Amino acid sequence: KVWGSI
Amino acid sequence: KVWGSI
Amino acid sequence: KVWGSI
Amino acid sequence: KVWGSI
Amino acid sequence: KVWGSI
Amino acid sequence: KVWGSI
Amino acid sequence: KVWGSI
Amino acid sequence: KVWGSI
Repeated sequence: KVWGSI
Repeated sequence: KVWGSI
Repeated sequence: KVWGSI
Repeated sequence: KVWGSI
Repeated sequence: KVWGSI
Repeated sequence: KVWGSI
Repeated sequence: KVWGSI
Repeated sequence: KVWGSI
């Protein structure tokens, strides 16, 4: 699982 | 920007 | 910026 | 598990 | 589950 | 901004 | 679980 | 800002 918010 | 892979 | 990998 | 917020 | 609000 | 992952 | 608020 | 991880 990988996620990002920028 | 948001994204995810699972 | 926030991100995580698990 | 790794994560970061900056 | 992942969530966010901006 | 608020975020979370579970 | 990880959470944050900015 | 507040953050946590459990």
